[PDB]
Amino acid sequence: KVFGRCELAAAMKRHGLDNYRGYSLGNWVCAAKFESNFNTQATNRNTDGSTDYGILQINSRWWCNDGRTPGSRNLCNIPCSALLSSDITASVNCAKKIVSDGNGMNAWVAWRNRCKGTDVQAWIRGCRL
Ligand SMILES: [Au+]
Ligand SMILES: [Au+]
Ligand SMILES: [Au+]
Ligand code: NA
Repeated sequence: KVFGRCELAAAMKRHGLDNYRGYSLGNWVCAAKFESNFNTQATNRNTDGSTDYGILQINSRWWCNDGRTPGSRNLCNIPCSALLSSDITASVNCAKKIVSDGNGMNAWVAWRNRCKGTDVQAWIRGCRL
């Protein structure tokens, strides 16, 4: 599923991300944009052999089991395949654990480089929420 901007903002808002650990909805939507281009099916291999999965590009090194990332954790207790659903529940619920980690949204390289300290509110303007 490739979500529209306001469509993802609404779905993220429902699943409890709006100002979750202090990050406004616009951060999460900006994060999704630059991580996955709003595509629930997005996969990208990292240089270390791990893979990032789904709309928020959750990494196999720590958070999910994909059965080809040796010596890695599954801190969200899920198959990485669950993160590629058109239903974002699992991605959202695993992102909540990630962002609570104590590094906050800095764990998303695209958020830090492209969203952090920008006008993230632009990512929800004109959306009904
Ligand atoms: Au959720
Ligand atoms: Au994020
Ligand atoms: Au959803
Ligand atoms: Na893993």
